[PDB]
Amino acid sequence: ALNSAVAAE
Amino acid sequence: GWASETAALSETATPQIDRITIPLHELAAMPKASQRLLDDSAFDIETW
Amino acid sequence: ALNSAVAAEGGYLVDPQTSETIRGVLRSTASLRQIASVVNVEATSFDVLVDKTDMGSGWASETAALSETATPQIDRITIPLHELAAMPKASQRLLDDSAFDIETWLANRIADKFARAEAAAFISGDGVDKPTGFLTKTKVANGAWAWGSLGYVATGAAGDFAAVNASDAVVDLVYALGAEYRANASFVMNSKTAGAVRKMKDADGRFLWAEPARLMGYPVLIAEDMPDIAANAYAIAFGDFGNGYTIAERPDLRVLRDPFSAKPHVLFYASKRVGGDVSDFAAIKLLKFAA
Amino acid sequence: GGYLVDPQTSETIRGVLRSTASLRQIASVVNVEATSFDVLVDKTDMGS
Amino acid sequence: LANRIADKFARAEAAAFISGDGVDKPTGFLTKTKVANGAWAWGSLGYV
Amino acid sequence: GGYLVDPQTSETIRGVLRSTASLRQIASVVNVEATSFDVLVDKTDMGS
Repeated sequence: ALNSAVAAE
Repeated sequence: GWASETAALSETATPQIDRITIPLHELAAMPKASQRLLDDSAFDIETW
Repeated sequence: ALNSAVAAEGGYLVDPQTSETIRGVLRSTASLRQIASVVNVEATSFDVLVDKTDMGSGWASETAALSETATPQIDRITIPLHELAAMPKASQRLLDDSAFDIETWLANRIADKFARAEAAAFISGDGVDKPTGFLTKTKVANGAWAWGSLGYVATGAAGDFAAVNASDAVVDLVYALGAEYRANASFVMNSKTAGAVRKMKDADGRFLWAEPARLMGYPVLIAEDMPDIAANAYAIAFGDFGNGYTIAERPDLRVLRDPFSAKPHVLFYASKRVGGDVSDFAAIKLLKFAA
Repeated sequence: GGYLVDPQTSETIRGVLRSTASLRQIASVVNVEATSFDVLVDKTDMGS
Repeated sequence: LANRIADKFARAEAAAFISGDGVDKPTGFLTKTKVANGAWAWGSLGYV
Repeated sequence: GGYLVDPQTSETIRGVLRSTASLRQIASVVNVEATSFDVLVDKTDMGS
């Protein structure tokens, strides 16, 4: 539910 | 946090997410049954 | 429009379907909330009023001139009713483009984290900004039991259970708790204590203990916040928590989305407020491994 | 603002819950508005 | 007080139902001149 | 018995009273929806 730039987060 | 009334709450952790891909393969069998059998073999061979 | 295995020759049209609901790892919900006294309270505190004594009766004679008798003395225990707040940061680019309902997924997941995080405070929590668990309530050995304390019985050998008569420290813990409280009582353990209890066996290799995951007929709450079998640890508790432990709370989870402080982020501030300590000190006994 | 916080008391005054296993639930409980109750048993039986 | 007196009475009569003597209280079944079983009479309770 | 007495809390909480004589009732009050208000006065009079 964190940023949409790294896949895992 | 179990935050206080004067806590001024900071950022908390966020759950990191994993995608697992089911490739969804197929499974095929091809039996060969005879036309004379299917016409003359009163058991329903198609649904059998 | 060739095969669906190599990307260039007709393999980019394959469009994998995502799940309906975003799943997660499933952690322990055995949280002691389902066996204690849950009270809705919209205040700063909740004040239970218990009786630490009883009256006196007479068996009056025919001509006796019956005098005064006792009258129970009253103790007020103050639930502090603290709060439990989490504020995860979520991106506005994610929330508009991440077609799963992320608001209700965080409203499920923060509530799961709160129902798991208050289970630590209900067992081993201290006084500061959190409910005081029943382990941190100044235990005094059973038999010299005063009111301001919880009773424990000791097993014998220092690390493990008793050496000869093991499983006898469990049964006098059971029958040292009172006949009325054992009508609906329960063990509370963690899983690597329950495994050690199940690994106990007789002289011939057969394990002596024959959903509720019950032991000696009484239910067992497999917690995850109780201490393991240490030198002076209290790994097993037993009691009627419906009379013993009072949980004071509000049955809602307050969500405040904040697109304003962290400006390209959404920053869901979620909080529930919950409190609670023991209400009846006679209703919980503990198993110390000391001597 | 700490004097405005009014700690809510309990609904019903609780108590230590002492033993109710009292043999009244297993015996013959008889209502009687008198001074004394006289049961009449048979200490022997008949012959056939 | 009417609930607490009732609880105290339902608990205090349990002592008289079991081990009470004759004086102003019910005589419990333990105080009934126990005579060993086999040599059992009607005016006594048996034991092994 | 002194624990269960619970005093009342004076349903409307009051404060110290301050005077509301504020010169609005003798001066002229103009509703203004702008950043500023002007007046146009006459510092002199005409001639004859």
